[PDB]
Amino acid sequence: STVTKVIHHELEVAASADDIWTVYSWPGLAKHLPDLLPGAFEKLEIIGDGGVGTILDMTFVPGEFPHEYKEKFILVDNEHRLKKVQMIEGGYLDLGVTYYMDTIHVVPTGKDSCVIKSSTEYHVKPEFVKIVEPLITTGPLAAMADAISKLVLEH
Ligand SMILES: COc1ccc(CCNCCc2ccc(O)c(O)c2)cc1
Repeated sequence: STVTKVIHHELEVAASADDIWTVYSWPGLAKHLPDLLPGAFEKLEIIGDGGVGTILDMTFVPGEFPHEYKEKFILVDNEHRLKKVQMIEGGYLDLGVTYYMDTIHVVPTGKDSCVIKSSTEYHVKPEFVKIVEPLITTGPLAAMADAISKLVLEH
């Protein structure tokens, strides 16, 4: 057995869903993640063209937990503006977690408005629930949402 946990974040953004989705689905996004989020990375290696199936090997500078993990783009759905990115090696998988999936859904609210609905689902062995609970937060998805919003809006 494992236990399933799901955590959620929303950001309202004063830009269209189309504009926001342009950035989340840009095939160059992975390779530019260090520009988008400066000072995070020690190393970033990308296998793939940025579309579905791309693997990102991410190593973070000392003092960051986790230190390294591999991520894979599982879904990049233009019709529903839905992105799924799986932690496939390392990271929380070395802390009793057997499944880790980030979902990002860009939902239109108005002509020039949308909500970025980010969530994390993980499956954890029961004896590890207490250990991973404070470590797995929406922090990284909220950081990405904040930075994408700012990149679209700010002049
Ligand atoms: C420094 O920036 C980071 C951004 C996000 C994370 C969490 C893992 N990423 C989950 C969603 C995601 C990851 C990579 C992508 O290229 C992407 O488009 C979407 C880590 C670091």
